[PDB]
Amino acid sequence: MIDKSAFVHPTAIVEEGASIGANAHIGPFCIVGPHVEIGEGTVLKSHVVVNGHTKIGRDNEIYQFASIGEVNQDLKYAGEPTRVEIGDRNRIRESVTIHRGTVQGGGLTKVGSDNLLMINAHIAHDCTVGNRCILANNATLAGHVSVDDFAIIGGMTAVHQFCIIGAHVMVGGCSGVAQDVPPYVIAQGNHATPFGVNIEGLKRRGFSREAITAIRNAYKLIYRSGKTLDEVKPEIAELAETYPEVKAFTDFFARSTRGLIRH
Amino acid sequence: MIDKSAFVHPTAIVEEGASIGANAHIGPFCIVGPHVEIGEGTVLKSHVVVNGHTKIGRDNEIYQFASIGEVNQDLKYAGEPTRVEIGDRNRIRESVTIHRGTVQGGGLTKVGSDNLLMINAHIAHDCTVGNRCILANNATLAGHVSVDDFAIIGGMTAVHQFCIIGAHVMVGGCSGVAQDVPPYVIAQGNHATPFGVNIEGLKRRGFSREAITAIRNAYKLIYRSGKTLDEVKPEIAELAETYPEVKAFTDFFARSTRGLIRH
Amino acid sequence: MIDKSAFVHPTAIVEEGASIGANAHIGPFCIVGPHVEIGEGTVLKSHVVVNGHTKIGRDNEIYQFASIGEVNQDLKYAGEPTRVEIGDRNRIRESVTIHRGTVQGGGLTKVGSDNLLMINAHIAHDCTVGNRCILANNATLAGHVSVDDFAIIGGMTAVHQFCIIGAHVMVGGCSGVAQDVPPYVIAQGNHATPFGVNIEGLKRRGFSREAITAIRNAYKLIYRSGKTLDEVKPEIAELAETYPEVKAFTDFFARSTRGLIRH
Ligand SMILES: CCCCCCCCCCC[C@@H](O)CC(=O)O[C@H]1[C@H](O)[C@@H](CO)O[C@H](OP(=O)(O)OP(=O)(O)OC[C@H]2O[C@@H](n3ccc(=O)[nH]c3=O)[C@H](O)[C@@H]2O)[C@@H]1NC(C)=O
Ligand SMILES: CCCCCCCCCCC[C@@H](O)CC(=O)O[C@H]1[C@H](O)[C@@H](CO)O[C@H](OP(=O)(O)OP(=O)(O)OC[C@H]2O[C@@H](n3ccc(=O)[nH]c3=O)[C@H](O)[C@@H]2O)[C@@H]1NC(C)=O
Ligand SMILES: CCCCCCCCCCC[C@@H](O)CC(=O)O[C@H]1[C@H](O)[C@@H](CO)O[C@H](OP(=O)(O)OP(=O)(O)OC[C@H]2O[C@@H](n3ccc(=O)[nH]c3=O)[C@H](O)[C@@H]2O)[C@@H]1NC(C)=O
Ligand SMILES: COc1cccc(Cl)c1C[C@@H]1COCCN1C(=O)c1cc(-c2cc(C)c(N)cn2)n[nH]1
Ligand SMILES: COc1cccc(Cl)c1C[C@@H]1COCCN1C(=O)c1cc(-c2cc(C)c(N)cn2)n[nH]1
Ligand SMILES: COc1cccc(Cl)c1C[C@@H]1COCCN1C(=O)c1cc(-c2cc(C)c(N)cn2)n[nH]1
Repeated sequence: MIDKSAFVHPTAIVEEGASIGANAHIGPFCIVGPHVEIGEGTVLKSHVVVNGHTKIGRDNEIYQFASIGEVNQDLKYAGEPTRVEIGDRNRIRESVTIHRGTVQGGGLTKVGSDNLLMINAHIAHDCTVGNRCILANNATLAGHVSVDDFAIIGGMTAVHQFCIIGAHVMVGGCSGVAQDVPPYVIAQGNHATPFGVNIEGLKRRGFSREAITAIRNAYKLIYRSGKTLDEVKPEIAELAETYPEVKAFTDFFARSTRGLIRH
Repeated sequence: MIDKSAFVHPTAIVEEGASIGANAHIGPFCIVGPHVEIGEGTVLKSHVVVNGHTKIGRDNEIYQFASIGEVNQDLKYAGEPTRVEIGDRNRIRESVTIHRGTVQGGGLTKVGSDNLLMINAHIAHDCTVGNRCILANNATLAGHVSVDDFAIIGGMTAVHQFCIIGAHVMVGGCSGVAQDVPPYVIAQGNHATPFGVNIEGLKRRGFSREAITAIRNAYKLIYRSGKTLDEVKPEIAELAETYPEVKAFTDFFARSTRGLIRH
Repeated sequence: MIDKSAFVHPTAIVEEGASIGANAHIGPFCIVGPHVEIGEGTVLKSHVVVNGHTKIGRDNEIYQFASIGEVNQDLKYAGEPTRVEIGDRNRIRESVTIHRGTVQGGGLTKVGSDNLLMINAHIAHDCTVGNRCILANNATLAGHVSVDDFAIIGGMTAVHQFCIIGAHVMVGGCSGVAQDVPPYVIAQGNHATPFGVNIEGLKRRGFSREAITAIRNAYKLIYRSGKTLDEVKPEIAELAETYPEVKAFTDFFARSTRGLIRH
């Protein structure tokens, strides 16, 4: 059902079954499939394709030539009715592609809220993007990639399948990420390696001087002490008993499946 | 002529002269020029531009914002009526560009069958793509590039003009290819260098243990023996007298014009 | 006002207020905003979006899925009425994006004349592109970048914010430019470093043997003499008293704010 306060341009094609919220705006030459939900205040500028089982939240801005909900590029996918979920207040720029999940991968591609996805960013099947993230121009996620809250990924950078980009990470431009990046780390290169703690991001986001120091000490345990990860995990858990921000490392280790980026 | 069983969306523009086969589907806001042939069962999802002297085979799927047959980017091109040929059962994803040939280059851009061309892949004027190939997101071919059967090219990778990507090659992501890549080789880096034989691809595609060993021995002749290519060519031809798969090297050497990628 | 000799396709949307010059051509499914000026002979092929306060000159060719004048990607931008200016005889290929300026950056994104902007090139807010430039596929400028006359930027290359690409520069493909590139230099790598003088470009563009030698001597002063830039600046000014082409270095030094690319 199309809310009476929504605008649908006469040249747009909204298929019966689509749900369009109050004060949404569907611009010229858009296509919206029958299983799409578009939340209140969301704008599709023009020439946008949204299809599949796809739920989009409120106050998003989706620009021309973006493709949301489309068939993914996994050769294992065979047309099953998988899903895309997108949250609120995202800016989804020209030519961005966000593909539906695969049965094998859990069936869901998810994007949170307040993200900036720049021109031609790619979010593959079964990815999970959190909140307040930035993907710069042409940043490309392979299938099953996680991008955690506040992480930023620079222009022209690609991330290999299943990798985790931890919270508050900064991945430089022109990089290739082949393994998991722990929270709070700067990564860059091809393949990307660690380059210290994203101190400036943490400072701007309200982290205390004590928390940043504890995070830097956790980084040194991982990358400078010379100990194995298994030896380091209890020491990081010990540090998190005083500095709760360090618990992000613990939670990340439990999810990591590709090993950490290394020098 | 438009076959009576083809579907042409009321908002699509199919110019008189275009040939549309049985059970083809031209989606909304597509444009199909007067010299285009579209084979049986081929689907243009929406917002596709196909123009020029362009013949497309059967059962292809061409996604939104793709541009097929368009004027190429060679400054030497001046509007001559050159051609594009595309075979069967290709999946041509969002924003892919396939440009027409140049008179100087032979007049033809050719793509075979069963290929996967991912988001924003680029096939320049006078390229030749074989069968069962994959170009990952943003993979970019300069003019006159050959991509032989079963070769795969990773995300964000670019190939310099006139290079040959041999059969069953794997080119890693985030690479720049500046010379010719012999069949069966793994290449990666900027500039790309050889990294052994694509053993896993050959195994999955039915190559025998004996054939793979012979191919690996041919690789060692080229890259490990320390002999010159001219010295190695007869030894590889000798090996191909027993192992016919090795003949692919011989055929590749006759076409190569930029020298081989090297350590 | 739309000139009586301009063609506007029935499916295009040209908003009242737009100015369309003689013998211009607005193709199907284009959108042209009320503050756009399109000069005589300019062609929008199809599926082009032009909006914002945007002035486009004569005899340009703008291809499908390009976005010209759009809101930029700077988080500091808040909708102010900034501008785009584009000159004459540019070829602006599929999926190119040219974004409007920011108040903080001077309010203007500017492109000159006779440029080739290949598929998915990006010109960010407040950039300045001169005349006779080439941006190859996926070449990406961050905000505030200058690309001076005759410079060429290879495929997949990105330029960090505020950098200057000097006149007659050649930046290789697959590169990342993080600092300023003096006129006449070849740059490549990640990060890009200098690789001599773009002698072949200068030769083709009519530079004398004496001018090229003087330019090469200026390059050696900067990169081989071992002197500091401040020591070298007067020696280059001294050389320009005889060879006026060397004055380009002087003018570039006065604009440079990020230091020069270095070995
Ligand atoms: C420096 C890092 C650069 C990273 C660059 C990343 C660019 C990503 C672009 C976006 C892609 C995304 O939209 C889709 C995606 O990631 O899908 C894949 C899916 O996430 C995965 C897991 O579920 O499965 C698939 O990838 P795999 O590599 O695991 O697939 P595969 O085993 O079928 O191999 C794919 C092809 O490579 C061939 N191959 C594989 C291994 C090898 O050693 N040699 C070889 O030739 C193989 O024959 C086949 O043709 C999926 N692919 C395909 C083509 O099906
Ligand atoms: C690590 C590897 C990275 C690879 C990146 C590849 C990215 C490819 C993107 C797709 C491009 C494809 O669609 C079109 C294409 O490849 O066309 C060219 C055509 O395949 C070729 C042969 O037929 O001829 C042309 O390339 P060339 O390099 O041979 O052309 P040219 O000699 O005219 O030089 C082009 C520009 O570079 C300048 N130049 C050249 C050499 C030099 O040393 N310095 C210099 O400035 C020269 O002045 C001119 O402005 C063609 N170009 C142009 C712009 O006309
Ligand atoms: C090897 C080189 C690779 C180069 C790759 C270039 C790819 C360019 C793609 C085109 C982008 C272009 O269209 C827009 C652009 O360049 O805008 C920016 C604008 O030119 C700039 C100046 O005016 O200002 C902004 O860039 P800055 O980096 O200066 O912005 P910022 O300080 O707000 O930081 C942006 C994000 O990075 C985070 N950050 C910053 C620094 C740091 O150390 N850690 C960190 O996490 C910070 O929290 C924030 O979320 C602007 N960005 C944003 C996102 O607002
Ligand atoms: C550092 O800034 C980053 C880093 C990661 C993500 C994001 Cl979003 C940004 C914001 C910037 C500016 O806003 C547009 C997007 N940006 C970029 O993609 C980006 C990357 C680089 C860069 C520079 C250097 C010297 C190195 N070694 C690596 N990368 N320069 N610009
Ligand atoms: C290896 O997988 C390849 C290689 C070539 C072509 C293709 Cl099609 C693929 C399939 C994958 C997954 O399906 C989407 C497309 N893919 C990619 O582009 C790709 C490249 C890389 C990669 C990883 C490493 C560690 C290195 N050193 C280089 N490249 N990871 N993913
Ligand atoms: C050298 O040619 C350049 C360089 C800069 C800009 C432009 Cl426009 C061109 C024209 C070419 C051909 O016309 C399409 C665009 N081209 C490219 O982007 C491009 C870059 C490279 C390349 C090759 C090598 C060996 C290295 N080390 C770096 N880059 N090969 N092709």
